[PDB]
Amino acid sequence: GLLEGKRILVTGIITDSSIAFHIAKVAQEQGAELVLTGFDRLRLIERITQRLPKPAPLLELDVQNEEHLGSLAGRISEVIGEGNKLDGVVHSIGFMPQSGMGVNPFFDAPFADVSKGFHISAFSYSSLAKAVLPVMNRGGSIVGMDFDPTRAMPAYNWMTVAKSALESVNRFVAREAGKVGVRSNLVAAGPIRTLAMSAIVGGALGDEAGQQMQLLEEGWDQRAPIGWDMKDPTPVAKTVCALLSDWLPATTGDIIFADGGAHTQLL
Amino acid sequence: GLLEGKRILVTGIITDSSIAFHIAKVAQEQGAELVLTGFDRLRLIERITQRLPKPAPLLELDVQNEEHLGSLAGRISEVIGEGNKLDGVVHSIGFMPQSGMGVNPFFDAPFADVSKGFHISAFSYSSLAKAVLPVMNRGGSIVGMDFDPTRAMPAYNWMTVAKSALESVNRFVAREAGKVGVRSNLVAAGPIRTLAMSAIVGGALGDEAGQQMQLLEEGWDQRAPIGWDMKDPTPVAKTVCALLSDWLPATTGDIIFADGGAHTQLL
Amino acid sequence: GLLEGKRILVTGIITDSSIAFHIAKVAQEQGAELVLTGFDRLRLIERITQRLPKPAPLLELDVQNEEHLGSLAGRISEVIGEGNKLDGVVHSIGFMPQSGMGVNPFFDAPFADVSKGFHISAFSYSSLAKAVLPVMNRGGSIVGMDFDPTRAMPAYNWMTVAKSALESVNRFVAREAGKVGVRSNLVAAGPIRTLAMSAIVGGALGDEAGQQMQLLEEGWDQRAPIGWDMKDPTPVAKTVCALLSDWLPATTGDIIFADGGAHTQLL
Amino acid sequence: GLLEGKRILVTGIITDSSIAFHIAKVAQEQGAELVLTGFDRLRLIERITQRLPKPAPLLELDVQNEEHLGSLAGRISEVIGEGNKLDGVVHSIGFMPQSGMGVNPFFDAPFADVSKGFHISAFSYSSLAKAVLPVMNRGGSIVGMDFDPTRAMPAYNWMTVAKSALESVNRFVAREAGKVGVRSNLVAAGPIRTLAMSAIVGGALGDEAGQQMQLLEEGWDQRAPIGWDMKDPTPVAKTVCALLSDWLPATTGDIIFADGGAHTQLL
Ligand SMILES: NC(=O)c1ccc[n+]([C@@H]2O[C@H](COP(=O)([O-])OP(=O)(O)OC[C@H]3O[C@@H](n4cnc5c(N)ncnc54)[C@H](O)[C@@H]3O)[C@@H](O)[C@H]2O)c1
Ligand SMILES: NC(=O)c1ccc[n+]([C@@H]2O[C@H](COP(=O)([O-])OP(=O)(O)OC[C@H]3O[C@@H](n4cnc5c(N)ncnc54)[C@H](O)[C@@H]3O)[C@@H](O)[C@H]2O)c1
Ligand SMILES: NC(=O)c1ccc[n+]([C@@H]2O[C@H](COP(=O)([O-])OP(=O)(O)OC[C@H]3O[C@@H](n4cnc5c(N)ncnc54)[C@H](O)[C@@H]3O)[C@@H](O)[C@H]2O)c1
Ligand SMILES: NC(=O)c1ccc[n+]([C@@H]2O[C@H](COP(=O)([O-])OP(=O)(O)OC[C@H]3O[C@@H](n4cnc5c(N)ncnc54)[C@H](O)[C@@H]3O)[C@@H](O)[C@H]2O)c1
Ligand SMILES: CC1(C)CCC(Cc2cc(O)c(-c3ccccc3)c(=O)[nH]2)CC1
Ligand SMILES: CC1(C)CCC(Cc2cc(O)c(-c3ccccc3)c(=O)[nH]2)CC1
Ligand SMILES: CC1(C)CCC(Cc2cc(O)c(-c3ccccc3)c(=O)[nH]2)CC1
Ligand SMILES: CC1(C)CCC(Cc2cc(O)c(-c3ccccc3)c(=O)[nH]2)CC1
Ligand code: NA
Ligand code: NA
Ligand code: NA
Ligand code: NA
Repeated sequence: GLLEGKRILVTGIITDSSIAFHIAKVAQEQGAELVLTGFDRLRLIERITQRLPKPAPLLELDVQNEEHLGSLAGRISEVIGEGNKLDGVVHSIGFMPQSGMGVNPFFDAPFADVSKGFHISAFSYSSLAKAVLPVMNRGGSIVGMDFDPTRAMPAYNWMTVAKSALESVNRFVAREAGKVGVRSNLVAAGPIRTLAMSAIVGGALGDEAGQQMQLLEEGWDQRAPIGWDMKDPTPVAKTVCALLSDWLPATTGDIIFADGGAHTQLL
Repeated sequence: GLLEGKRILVTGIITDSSIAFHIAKVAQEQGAELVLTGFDRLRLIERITQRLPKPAPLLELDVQNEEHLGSLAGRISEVIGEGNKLDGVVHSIGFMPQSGMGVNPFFDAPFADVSKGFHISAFSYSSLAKAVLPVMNRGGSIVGMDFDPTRAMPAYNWMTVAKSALESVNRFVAREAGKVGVRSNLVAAGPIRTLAMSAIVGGALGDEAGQQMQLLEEGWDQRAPIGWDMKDPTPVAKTVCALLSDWLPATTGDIIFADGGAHTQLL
Repeated sequence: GLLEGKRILVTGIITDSSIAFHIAKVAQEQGAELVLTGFDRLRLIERITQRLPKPAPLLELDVQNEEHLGSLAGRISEVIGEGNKLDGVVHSIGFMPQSGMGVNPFFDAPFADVSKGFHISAFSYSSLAKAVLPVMNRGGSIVGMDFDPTRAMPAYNWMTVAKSALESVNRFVAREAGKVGVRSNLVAAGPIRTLAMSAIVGGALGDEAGQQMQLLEEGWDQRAPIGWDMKDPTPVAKTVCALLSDWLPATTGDIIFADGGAHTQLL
Repeated sequence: GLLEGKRILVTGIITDSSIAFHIAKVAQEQGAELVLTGFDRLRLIERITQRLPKPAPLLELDVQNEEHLGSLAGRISEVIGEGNKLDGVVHSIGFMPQSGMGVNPFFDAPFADVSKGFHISAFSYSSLAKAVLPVMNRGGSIVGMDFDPTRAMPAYNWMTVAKSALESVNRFVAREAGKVGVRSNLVAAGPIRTLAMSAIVGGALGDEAGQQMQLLEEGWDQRAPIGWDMKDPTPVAKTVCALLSDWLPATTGDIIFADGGAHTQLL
């Protein structure tokens, strides 16, 4: 397989619609041996991870918890063996309180909420890299998930700002990881119908945000020269696996778009 | 003059080498009537502002202080008159603790420090816009200061991340300000020899950062097709005044480079 | 005025809807003394230029004609006086045969047609600069017109490719012009209702291109935080004059957007 | 292997240092069955291609020759079998006469030379796609070679302009190819020590271009977080194969950087 024998840490599974669930599924199908992390609802997460193709141990990780981060390498070493290291790490983690993403006015998001969203969505890409690099092999690969924030848009609001920050963090992570022969890259995915995204369709964020999301999705598939299926996470998972593989060995600090080509077309 | 009769708020003066000091000087030379804001050391700041071409009132503003922000419009109205509004606002504010900018490893900056730097350097562009827009005229202009963060670099570290966030914030400020006919733009300046920058030359951040800064500055002037004089803030001040004027009336959400053209040349 | 006393060459007037007509009008209103150039239909152009604020001299210039280019500096000197020099030059020239812009398939444009369009629309920015620089003052400014080609789009086709080339040419012109103290920049304008653009509305390029143009224009005004009026060339003309002035003295090799901010917003 | 069973056309082999030679070598090692094309020196190319892992058929293709292009699909079918189709196509073709790339002044390149270089280096990406798409499978992939032209640089001159045009062409090829389920992308490679590049080191383009090339290459390896070995084309070849594979199925109209991460770092 594409990832035969590689040991890969996958963060960010919470449901079977999580992008990270599909990353993990494809990685296992491609021969990878996974370690998974979960935040908060560990019992619920294990129910989900048992439906992956193969067994994988689950470790707790709250990226705001410095004790979790400081112990993470040693906890990984306990499960993969002290003499073994990881070849890949996937950051598939994001959060922004409703005040910063949705129908609340952009100007009205309190700093404490934006700061928490920035912590989880952008700063933690650096935190995770710092925590895992001591147990990563030379030639390894760190991959995070992005949503193209080059231009402003309805509703995404401060999450857009967090993604812009994340892209900048990735370039500095690449500097540090490169010293020990590890690549760092983001995959900028088009919109994917997770459970939360289905709730937006149903008006959970507000009817206005629901209309804006539909407008975005229809235009995305239209613009994309090869189309875009929001209900199919597999192309995104495959692209992450491509970056975890040895087939893009000279790409780092970079952003690879798994978006149907939509961002290359104006209309 | 270029700004004849325009009422403009200028933040960010702390020394006579502050970029904002030169923005204020050129604006006054061009006919603008200024309101100034200062942070913390008001007595020291007034000593500086008395050396500007013309008198200007000074109001206190700590952008982390929500009481200062909430009262700012009314305090402006008290000095310019209740029936009058501002035509221009300049954000020339930045901060990052030494743990996030300098020789400290990128991975070792504590979140609390990065969060404070993000608050002052990026979030506050939105906070200031929210505070001032109620007292801004249609046709007005908000301008902030940027340092091109498209690529990573030595020492700038988390300030680079804050600038990447600032660029994203600017695009959302433009959305909001556009509703009431106000433009929002950043000026990406080349390196300017402020007092703090002279301290880096002298090794205050560390000899390694001093060498990196010299390497950056020499290359900047070399790359720039028209050269770059770090000891001359006037071209930057003029560019800010251009954006405050009525001569770029269809530019918003954007970044104008006052950098000698350096960013357009690889070497 | 903004351009008081400056001597400026303006290419590209063919009708009173030409962007160059409005550049010339605003520049004269701001005190510039113009030299105009015209291609082919010189008698028609003279009739149009008599509608400008002030009568100005007209020189013939076909940018594909090396004799016109080689004689241009001397012909300028005959108009402005021996020993006098230009302060500004405006390139407002474009062309693409119908095989390369419109409803003809992208793959079906013959090379000879694309080459001619590349010659007039991109290569000639360099040719014009070479021809005029010997009679330009230090501190001068060369400005060309762009339509953002970062993303592909319907109908614009090989003209998009020519604009991508033009942006690259501009960065090299800036290198050469900077040696003699002259800036070079492009203004990326939103869509403007010239007579030819009105013909597209009327279906002259085909009903499909008419529909695509309407879709582009409606979306442009929607996206632009300050709106976009295709029937108002004045904001574009003002922006060109800003770059011809002394108020952006550290910007070269660059692209300034006069587009309502539309390119900074996804939707 | 990564490309098991795929039928792939590879243009651009002239020496065993050609990037296309290494693309072909890796593709064969990964199970692809190749059709090769060669320009002009067919007997010399045959001698080179016999050094590949597996003997492969060679077709003549001058991309300026419309008869070669119009007959190409039928000639491919004669080689692969009537009814069979290609899965991948590699454009690894470039040319610029010495007047347009080297030490000759940018302004002094004659149009005829720039036009020829534009024809071969940019227009032909579209010509090749038009010629091959009728014999490409759905799910196929077209890949071309790029050198990042976002910023100007010494010596590359009009070849930089051709690459800027090529990137724009690629976005339009993606539009057309997407209609039949085919992706189109470019790989932006760092500098590779081909025989011609070795000649630059030896001063064949002039001592000044030799010095500029060395400065570019030393800086490239320095900037790249994972380093850059100009003498190792394999990472570039692997990246092209990644795009020819099924592992980046949602990327089109795009540019993937195989450059060590250098373009993401300022210094
Ligand atoms: N869904 C899309 O349309 C889309 C598009 C592009 C990018 N992305 C990005 O993909 C990533 C995964 O999102 P998703 O759409 O799969 O949604 P998701 O809700 O399934 O995944 C987000 C994950 O982040 C985790 N997380 C939140 N706070 C955390 C913390 N303190 N510590 C550790 N983990 C924490 C959640 O538990 C969850 O597993 C995010 O970065 C998201 O921004 C999503
Ligand atoms: N100096 C350069 O080389 C350079 C280059 C490009 C951009 N910039 C930007 O220009 C702007 C001005 O910086 P400068 O170089 O003139 O330095 P400076 O130190 O003179 O100005 C920074 C200002 O921010 C103010 N500030 C800090 N915390 C604040 C708070 N809580 N509330 C209000 N104001 C606060 C300081 O009091 C000071 O007046 C910053 O955004 C900086 O990032 C500087
Ligand atoms: N109209 C828009 O929506 C729009 C938007 C953005 C940019 N632009 C650009 O603005 C510029 C001016 O276009 P416009 O819309 O005013 O249309 P226009 O037709 O009025 O101007 C184009 C000019 O190019 C001249 N020209 C053509 N071939 C020439 C040659 N061989 N030598 C000299 N001059 C030659 C024509 O005579 C004409 O004066 C062009 O670069 C165009 O691409 C136009
Ligand atoms: N060498 C580098 O540093 C470098 C870096 C980035 C990108 N590239 C690109 O990689 C590609 C391959 O270049 P290379 O460095 O391997 O050099 P090369 O000389 O080995 O390959 C260029 C090829 O183009 C072919 N070609 C020229 N005119 C042609 C025509 N009329 N019809 C068909 N083929 C024609 C030549 O025969 C040759 O095989 C080019 O696009 C080049 O711009 C090269
Ligand atoms: C209305 C809107 C623009 C439609 C597209 C979506 C895409 C998207 C991005 C994104 O980062 C997320 C996300 C954010 C935080 C945590 C988990 C997931 C998402 O759900 N959806 C973002 C909102
Ligand atoms: C070593 C280094 C890259 C040299 C160039 C400078 C330019 C620079 C940017 C900048 O934002 C600032 C700045 C930051 C925070 C507060 C006040 C000012 C600065 O001093 N100097 C940044 C550091
Ligand atoms: C259908 C379409 C995308 C709508 C927008 C227009 C904008 C536009 C650009 C442009 O460069 C021109 C142009 C091109 C060549 C010569 C003179 C003018 C134009 O008319 N219109 C281009 C076509
Ligand atoms: C001096 C300079 C900037 C150093 C780096 C090289 C990189 C490079 C790109 C490139 O497109 C080529 C190329 C161009 C045309 C035909 C075949 C190959 C090259 O040889 N070298 C280009 C020249
Ligand atoms: Na589509
Ligand atoms: Na220089
Ligand atoms: Na609008
Ligand atoms: Na390096």
